[PDB]
Amino acid sequence: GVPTYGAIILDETLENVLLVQGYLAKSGWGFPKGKVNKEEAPHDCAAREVFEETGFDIKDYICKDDYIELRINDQLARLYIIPGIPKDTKFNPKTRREIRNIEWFSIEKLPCHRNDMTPKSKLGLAPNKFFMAIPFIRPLRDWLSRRFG
Repeated sequence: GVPTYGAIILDETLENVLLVQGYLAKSGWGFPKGKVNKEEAPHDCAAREVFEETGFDIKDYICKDDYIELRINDQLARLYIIPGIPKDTKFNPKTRREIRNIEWFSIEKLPCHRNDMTPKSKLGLAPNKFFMAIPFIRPLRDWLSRRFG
């Protein structure tokens, strides 16, 4: 796939993260991110996608070596970690045609896996509105413990 770049924005307490909710196939909650354009650098793509989806500009805050990157089904998604953004920041997407809503969520309350259906003796996973965020949650928590104690 084309790589995607974006951000994990945290508040001043490091307790909350900013998620966005899209439409249709993207109808659940996920970190702001999107596909890189031809010849666009990773940090520029992350700032662009984040400003398109949240109206907040991360460019002055990106730290080149501070990110979580996952390869999911042969596509790479890298999210730059952006701590310390106040909880009272006004966030507004570019177009409501793409983003339904933008909210802070408690990190300790977010799931880091979907639940099975072993109660129903059925294979697979139960739906979860955080499905797009979930893969990053445990790596984030581990990253925060390592890089803040």
